[PDB]
Formats: sequence, structure tokens, C-alpha cells
Amino acid sequence: MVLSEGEWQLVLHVWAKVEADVAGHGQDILIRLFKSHPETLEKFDRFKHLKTEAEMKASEDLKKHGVTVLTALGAILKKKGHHEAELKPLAQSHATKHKIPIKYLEFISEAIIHVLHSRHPGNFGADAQGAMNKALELFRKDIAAKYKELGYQG
Ligand code: HEM
Repeated sequence: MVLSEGEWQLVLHVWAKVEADVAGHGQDILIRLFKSHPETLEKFDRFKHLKTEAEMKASEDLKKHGVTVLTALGAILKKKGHHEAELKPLAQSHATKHKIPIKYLEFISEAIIHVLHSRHPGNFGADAQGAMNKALELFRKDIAAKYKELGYQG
């Protein structure tokens, strides 16, 4: 699939706002993921013990990881589709080391959309959300294709 320049502009415009507070956005997104789909928390040996949202909010380690994740996602989005290089190491670790099914990538996509919608209503109207969804679908399709090449496609 291919996004138009106009769609990339809507994506990068809302992402510029997210970048004003990467740590806060990372926290909100991961917590949303873990609360909505608790099964995903089981994949993290380091966070598996967190029992409540309060505990999740207080975790310095979870917050640091959220920053790592958003920074990696941000680099991919800024490539505007030309992310083959950035996708390789990411797909390898998530397929082979962490073993993350595509289904879980859909869950985090939903968490990202939910948080942008709550925090940036003025910059995340219907068109902007459509563009973000298309960007994340492209991301998932390309990761799924790499998963298959690596022997996982899980
Ligand atoms: C937009 C989606 C995603 C991005 C950009 C992303 C990015 C990253 C990055 C950059 C790291 C660091 C180095 C590495 O291991 O490759 C990481 C680690 C990891 N990721 Fe993701 N990830 C995503 C989604 C997921 C999902 C949905 C799951 C699980 C439900 C997952 C589970 C993990 C685990 C288990 C680790 C290692 C945590 C640790 O160091 O203890 N990832 N991810």
C-alpha cells in the first residue's frame, strides 16, 4: 500500500505534538495496551509482575521502555514508507526473540489511536485518524511480510 503526501502530512503533524512529551505518551500507550489486552503483559518478563495501573505508572523501567518504543516508531514514520532498513532489526527481534504475533501489533496500534484521540482531538479528526491508521496498517503489513521471510509469520 502507498500513502499520499497529504496523508503523511497529517501523520507527521500529530506526531510532532506527541514528540513534545515522548515519555508521557509512551506511558499512556503501554498502560492502555496492558489494561485493554492483559495477555500482552505476559510477553514482558520485566513487567509481568505489575498488578495495577498505579504500579505501572510508578515504574521507571516501563516509562523508559515506552520512550524506546515511540522513538523507534517515530523513526519509521518519518521515513514515509522508505523504512526497509529500520524494519529489519525490529522484525528479527520481535519474531525470533520476543515472539510477538501480528495480532498484538494490532492491539498496540489500537492503543496508539486511542491515546492520540484523547490527547489531541483538534489534530486528530477523522481524516487524520484515517491517515494514522493507514500508516500503521502499512507498518503491520511490511512487518508481517518480514516475519514470513524470517520463518515466523506468527
Ligand atoms: C509499534 C510497535 C512496536 C515497536 C516500534 C516496538 C519496538 C521495540 C523496541 C525498539 C524494543 C527494543 C529492542 C528490541 O528488542 O528490538 C522492543 C522490545 C520488546 N518489545 Fe516491542 N515494539 C513494538 C511492539 C511490541 C508488542 C506489541 C509487543 C508485545 C505485546 C512487544 C514486545 C517487546 C518485548 C517483549 C521486548 C523486550 C522488552 C525488554 O527489554 O524487556 N513489542 N520493542
